[PDB]
Amino acid sequence: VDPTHFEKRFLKRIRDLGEGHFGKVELCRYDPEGDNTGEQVAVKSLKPENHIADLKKEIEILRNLYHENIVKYKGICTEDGGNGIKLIMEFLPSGSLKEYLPKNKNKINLKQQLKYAVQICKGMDYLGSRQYVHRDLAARNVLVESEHQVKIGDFGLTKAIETDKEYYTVKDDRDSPVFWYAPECLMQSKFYIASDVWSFGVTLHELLTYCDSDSSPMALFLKMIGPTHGQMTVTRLVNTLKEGKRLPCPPNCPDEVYQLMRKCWEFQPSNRTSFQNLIEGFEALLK
Ligand SMILES: CC(C)(C)c1nc2c3ccc(F)cc3c3c(=O)[nH]ccc3c2[nH]1
Repeated sequence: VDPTHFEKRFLKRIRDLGEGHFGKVELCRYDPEGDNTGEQVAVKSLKPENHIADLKKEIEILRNLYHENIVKYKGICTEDGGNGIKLIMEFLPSGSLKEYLPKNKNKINLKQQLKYAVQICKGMDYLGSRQYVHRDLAARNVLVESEHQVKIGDFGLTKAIETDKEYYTVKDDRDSPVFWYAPECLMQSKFYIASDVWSFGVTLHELLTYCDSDSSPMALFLKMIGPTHGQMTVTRLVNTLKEGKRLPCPPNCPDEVYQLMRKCWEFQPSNRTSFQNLIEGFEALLK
């Protein structure tokens, strides 16, 4: 036995938590002593037949990340007689913003929403400093530890930008969240830190609408471009963005917050605000 990894036989399965790109997430108690004093952990495994190499890249990323607003890497579980691996993380009981916010409209106010925005921007600024682009920043990937704390909670599409380079070129865009993507990503498959800033703008929009499904980026953008274009969808998205159309101001979102959102949605990546600038922008609105 390796005591530095998690033993499969002791990751006692409790509950399904959610499904990712290359893995599913389940709640387990790691209880190697057998006395139920072990902690609950979240465990990301490969789905029944997307690949092991992909999950291994996510493990490599998450080992390399340590931030208050990034889901905490705990370890790995290696599988016998096979290339199998599992990713072990801390358990964040309230799940994603996407499920949490609709249940807590009356509890979470604008000020708390702005604090989440700051926490997300801090996670992301850290992420960028490590030279990663997230490529999947949406409220469904922001996990809630508690009313007062959120963490970026999945890294399945995350890529490293080479030192001295400004973007990573994606060769495999097969499940990109196109309604969260900046024009350069849609048009050229180039992903800059400024591309994550764009996606944050969209994540912010979700937050302010409490992740109401009827006001989701997809639901709103499909209203602008028509729903039945299939393979022409991204073309129509690009057309609309070139025209300078953006998601509208959530109702009850103040203009000064909306103006920060808009700074994330400049067409040219270089014209967009930084995450550090967002952090300071939001903090100036917090008393
Ligand atoms: C679907 C996705 C891969 C983003 C994911 N969903 C969850 C999740 C959902 C509900 C919940 F109570 C906890 C989690 C959770 C968690 O607690 N830790 C790490 C990831 C993760 C997660 N990761």
